[PDB]
Amino acid sequence: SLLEFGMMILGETGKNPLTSYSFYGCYCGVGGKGTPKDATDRCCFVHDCCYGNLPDCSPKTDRYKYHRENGAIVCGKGTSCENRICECDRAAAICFRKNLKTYNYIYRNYPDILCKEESEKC
Amino acid sequence: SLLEFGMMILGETGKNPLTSYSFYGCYCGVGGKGTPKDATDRCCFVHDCCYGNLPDCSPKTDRYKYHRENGAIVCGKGTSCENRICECDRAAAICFRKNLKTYNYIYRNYPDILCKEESEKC
Repeated sequence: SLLEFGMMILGETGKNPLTSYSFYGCYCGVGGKGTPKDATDRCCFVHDCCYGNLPDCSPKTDRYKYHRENGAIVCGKGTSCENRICECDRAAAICFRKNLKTYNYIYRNYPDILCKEESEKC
Repeated sequence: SLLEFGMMILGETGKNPLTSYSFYGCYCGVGGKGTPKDATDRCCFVHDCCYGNLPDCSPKTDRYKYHRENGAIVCGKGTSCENRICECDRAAAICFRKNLKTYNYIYRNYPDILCKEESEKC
């Protein structure tokens, strides 16, 4: 669920997701459209796609367990939905971490009106 | 949404909600029933009630903003749903903080089969 996702982002990036990953670019936040602005933004696009591919599940609300093994996120053994939701979240948290090096504060609060390109298909 | 709720619990208690508040007692976790075991557990019962009183809203998934003023949680100015959802979450995070003094690890992983009393009404 989004509870686990927030904690995973914090744990993997060191950043509060509410201040770094909730109103960023065209995709990191509510209502994604247009072309992702950069690699971080593309992480959000891909995560949206990953959730959209699970119409048989409830990715935002289905709780799951995870832990770490040798510093890395390992999803718990849950239902098939929990497993797939957890892997979406894990991939995104890792993506954010790998792309910290090009994170740009200038894309915070980027207005959706300028996300004006034909929205990328998953 | 649950993303903000997790961050609020962490910020107010200092504890990871996934390890302290996700499988505790009869109510802190999935599927609440029976009598709350203690004050912390009752926080979870009350939060469940608070969400249940918002059938016109989507408390687990509707994102909202909050910040702090003089160290205390202040909900952002959002829709009426966002405002009410945020206040449910704020009350619960504060409740957990106020009741840290009686938190008991013995109630972690408490089995739902023993939450066997007629479930308390909101």
